[PDB]
Amino acid sequence: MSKRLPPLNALRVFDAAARHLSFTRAAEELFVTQAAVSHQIKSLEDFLGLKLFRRRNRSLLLTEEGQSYFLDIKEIFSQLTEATRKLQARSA
DNA sequence: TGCATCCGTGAGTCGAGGGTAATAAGGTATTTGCTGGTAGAAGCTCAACGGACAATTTATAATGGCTCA
Repeated sequence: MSKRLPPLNALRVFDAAARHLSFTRAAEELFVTQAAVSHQIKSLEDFLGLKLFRRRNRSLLLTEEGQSYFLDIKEIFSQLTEATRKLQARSA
């Protein structure tokens, strides 16, 4: 069974969506456009089947459907960036 | 002109078992000839690496809606 992992892009914008509280401001930190955020939520939804946020006026709140899947994203990028540091540091 | 004398001929499809034997010497030395064995060519063959192209992703461009005070 081929292990269909989540896309390499939807995960990082998902962490900055909660911190920045705004989707437009979530794109300036990742030097991308705001339209790229909505492109990747659907592809990752194929595995989840749960909606990631609940709409609020001029605000972004947390829903339990996507909340379970927040807790298994923020540690992936932490260690891989650490991983980049280790080879780079030992190379020097 | 008569005499032995020699030389081919004398059917054919079919079946079954189907092949045997009187006998003969030992040396020497030299020479030839093959046969596996073991090393060289040589001849692949699987396993890693370098250099163009296209199905698939992504992000970039708008576009048109869903929301409170």
